[PDB]
Amino acid sequence: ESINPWILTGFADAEGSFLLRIRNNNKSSVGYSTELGFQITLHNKDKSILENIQSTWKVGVIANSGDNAVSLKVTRFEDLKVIIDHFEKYPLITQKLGDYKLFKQAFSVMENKEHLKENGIKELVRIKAKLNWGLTDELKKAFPENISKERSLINKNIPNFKWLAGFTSGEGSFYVNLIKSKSKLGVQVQLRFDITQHIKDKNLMNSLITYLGCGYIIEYNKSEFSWLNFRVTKFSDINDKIIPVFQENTLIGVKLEDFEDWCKVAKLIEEKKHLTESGLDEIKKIKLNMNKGR
DNA sequence: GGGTTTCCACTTATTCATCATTTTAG
DNA sequence: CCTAAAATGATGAATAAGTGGAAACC
Ligand SMILES: [Ca+2]
Ligand SMILES: [Ca+2]
Ligand SMILES: [Cl-]
Repeated sequence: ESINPWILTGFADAEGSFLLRIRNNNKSSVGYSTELGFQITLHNKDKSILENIQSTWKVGVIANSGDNAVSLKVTRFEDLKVIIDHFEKYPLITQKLGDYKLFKQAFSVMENKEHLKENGIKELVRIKAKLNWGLTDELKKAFPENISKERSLINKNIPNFKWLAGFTSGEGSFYVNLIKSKSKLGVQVQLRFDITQHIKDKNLMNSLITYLGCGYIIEYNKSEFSWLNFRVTKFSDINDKIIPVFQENTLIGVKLEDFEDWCKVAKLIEEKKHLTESGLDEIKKIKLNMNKGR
């Protein structure tokens, strides 16, 4: 089941990461060795996702990242041409696009073997200064005259539902909310669909309302950090707008199981079973084995 | 063969995913 | 009164991003 290209790009927009290493080295002529590529680090439970991407691209290496995480790292230079070809045809739409554009400029440098010359390294430092978290303190000290062009902010729209499926497979969450009460059955079942993302992509998060015709944005905070949360709680919207989208565009990873259990609860709610004692017991049993409970 | 590339074990701060009670809407 | 929907209030950790060391390679 080779992963769909757009589903792969949506997943890369969520958990992808481009890397450009500029390491001190005595065994190098210009006194610096480099390493370029793209990586994905997931929990061990979704190692199959990495194995599928590796098999779909016929590129990349897989290794453990601790006792609870796996990573797909592709740094073989000629193998980076598969990455560029994919993202040229199926482009990223988050701020990570700016990181991919720098990753390409770095590829063009190393393809010419300029990274072996001094000016090539000065150019790669130029590019790395705007990539991800920027230059290290050691590099800043080694390149005090470094001057990089301004990095313009990204703003792209959701291309199709395949991308949304891939992005939701990484950032999404399907939740069965058991609103306790001193009522008849004592519990009100409420399905919830959440997508979380940093505020730096507020435009993309805000567009979800019009793209899916439902939901609302909630601003969250934690320490000095903050992020947005696209949420859907109206059952009719969940049953008619959210569920049909991810059934026609299949999710990947373990979250597909949580989505399938999520849909079974929707079927019982649609049939008014959530208002009966036995039906409520089934909703609970389903919730026990979802998400962290699986 | 020696500079360079590639792999592999390993680390870390926070943006994620996931959590649930309380309140309001209809 | 009864049920649905939203608002409120919360945090552990799977992420994104990075690093050390050296075998593989051309
Ligand atoms: Ca992300
Ligand atoms: Ca994820
Ligand atoms: Cl549309």
